[PDB]
Amino acid sequence: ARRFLNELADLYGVATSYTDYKGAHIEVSDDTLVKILRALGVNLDTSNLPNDDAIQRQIALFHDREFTRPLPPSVVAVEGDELVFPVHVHDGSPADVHIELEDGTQRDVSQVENWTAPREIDGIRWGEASFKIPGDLPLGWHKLHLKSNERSAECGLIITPARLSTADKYLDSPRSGVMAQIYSVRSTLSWGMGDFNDLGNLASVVAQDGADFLLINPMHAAEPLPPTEDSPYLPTTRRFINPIYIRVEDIPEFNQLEIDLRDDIAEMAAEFRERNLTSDIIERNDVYAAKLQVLRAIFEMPRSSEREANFVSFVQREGQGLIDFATWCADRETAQSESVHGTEPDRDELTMFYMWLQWLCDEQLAAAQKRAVDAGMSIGIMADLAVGVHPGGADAQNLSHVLAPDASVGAPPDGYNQQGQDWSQPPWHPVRLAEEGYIPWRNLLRTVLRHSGGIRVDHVLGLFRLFVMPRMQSPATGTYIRFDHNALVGILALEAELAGAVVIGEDLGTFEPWVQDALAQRGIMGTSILWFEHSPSQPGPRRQEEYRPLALTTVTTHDLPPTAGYLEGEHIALRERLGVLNTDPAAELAEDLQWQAEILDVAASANALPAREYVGLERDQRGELAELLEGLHTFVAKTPSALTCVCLVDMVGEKRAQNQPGTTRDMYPNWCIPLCDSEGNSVLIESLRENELYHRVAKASKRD
Repeated sequence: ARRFLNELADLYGVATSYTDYKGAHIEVSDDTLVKILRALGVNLDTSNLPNDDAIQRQIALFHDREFTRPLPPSVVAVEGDELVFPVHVHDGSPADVHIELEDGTQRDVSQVENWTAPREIDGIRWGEASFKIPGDLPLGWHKLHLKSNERSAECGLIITPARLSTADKYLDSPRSGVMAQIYSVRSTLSWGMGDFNDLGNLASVVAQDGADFLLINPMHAAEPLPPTEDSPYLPTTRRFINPIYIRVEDIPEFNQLEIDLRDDIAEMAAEFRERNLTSDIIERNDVYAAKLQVLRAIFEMPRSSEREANFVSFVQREGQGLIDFATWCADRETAQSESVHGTEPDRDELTMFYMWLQWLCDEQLAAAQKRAVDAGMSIGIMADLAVGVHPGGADAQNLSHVLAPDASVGAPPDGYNQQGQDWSQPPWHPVRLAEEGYIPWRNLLRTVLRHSGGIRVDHVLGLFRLFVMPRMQSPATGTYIRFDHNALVGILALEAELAGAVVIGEDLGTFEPWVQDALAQRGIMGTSILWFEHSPSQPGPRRQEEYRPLALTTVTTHDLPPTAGYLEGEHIALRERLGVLNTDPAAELAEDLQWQAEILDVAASANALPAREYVGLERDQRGELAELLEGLHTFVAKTPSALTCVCLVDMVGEKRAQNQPGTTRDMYPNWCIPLCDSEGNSVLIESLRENELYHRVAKASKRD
């Protein structure tokens, strides 16, 4: 009887039907419901066919277990709300409740009316009471405490801001920034790929021409030794940072190594440095192995006592999660290596090494943000938060108690993707995460924001719900699981508000009004991408004045070809030569030209380009590359968007896509395309401001 399945699905927030991303109505199969419920910990028959009795028994156990929760898993409230919560105690025993604030201060709650009858459950009579929190608690991470004779309980009480302060700031004073894929941008001294030094250096360069932020790719740690993941969107953790970005020569203890070792290191550096001058695809693995070898040597060097106390202070701040990550790295290194007979690696010393790499990443990122802000950026580095983690990695082990690893995150079928998508990530368990007081979400966010002025949240709908499939199944067999958006969104806002940060939520698909509003009311910005935007009012491209104010607006993204390529049809040419367009190349080119023509006509109505009447012009008759770039940038600049973003790729005439979505690494070198100009020549950070194209695009993007 599906009625009982539906009832059980409802209690666990598992959707029993949905509309797919091509507008079809799907009723989720029984099989999918049972597998997703099991992935959430529900004990249903192993044959994946369960009795109506077994389902009815799990309904009753849910209600019973809810009735015996002494405190809620946790309690999350917006500042000012006198929120009412239930407490359950053995009937006739005390319900002594108080609050302990994050800073150690105690506060009181007040009892309010509760009409629920007591119930007898496993031989004990339980009652319910309601209490109300005060309406004037400060923002932060507090606790509720319950004492009932010798029984006690606690839960998180998390108070979240009504609205991000940066939202009104930028609405009133709109700014521009630059986006760069930092691994692909080299200086003369990079080891073949961009590093934290380059990060700070690049920020200081683009700040001189008016940029107020530098938006970058996710920097989350991947494998602790090569081989390593090219994609920044499948990291091993979303909290810790990838050591591959360390510039070894910037570590103060580097200079304590002996000169002969320094020369050997210089010999390694000089070889990677020649790669900086070529347009050859980026190779992380040998660069990483080489950096790790040198980091092993620097790790032997003794620290001055000020430096030692800094390191100790970092270790103290990061707590157990840092030790768990580092120990997982020590274990993975040990298992991959093949050590000598009679010799063991020292697990604790290895653990310490992986802790110390995180300290380095912290300090090099702090130095980069300090550089950005000292160069005049209002925001600075804007970090990007991937949606999730590799299913076999550090977080998947260390955070297993708050994940549902038998499910896999994805997307339902598309016109574009008829199989849907499987991203492979394990989802948060919606209840267990709340039982842990959302502390894993807090901790990843706080690290991501620590040396940033802003965060871009990939797949922001995931704060509300995720599309999941039983692991290893097709995405057609998936469904939605719902999360407590007040908790996930509220805590994103809280951590961002504490960090003085901007929040941008990638919101490309079109969801329910309530979801949009939940984000907008908190001051979370949307994302508008010129090539995808349609007028709400007219058929055709979005008009200048129709661009949303509470948004980040760009011309392009790291998932499209850069604008020099896109103008020439490279989105269609690249998809065709990879055999990932199955439609007629010529009919698509023609659709592309028509849509570009329409956009250039809207830009001309806004005076951003001359009104040449673009529909009907041949592709090569529309103006020079530089003029089209200037036009599209000016058009975006004079939208009412709080924030606009110039892609670094567009400043130098890059024609190569960084990533072709829906291709794999054997098809194209996704995430490995170094920054080159229109002639296929490498552009170093040192050269950026020598090129006329850079200055034209910068000027065209200026907002005051």
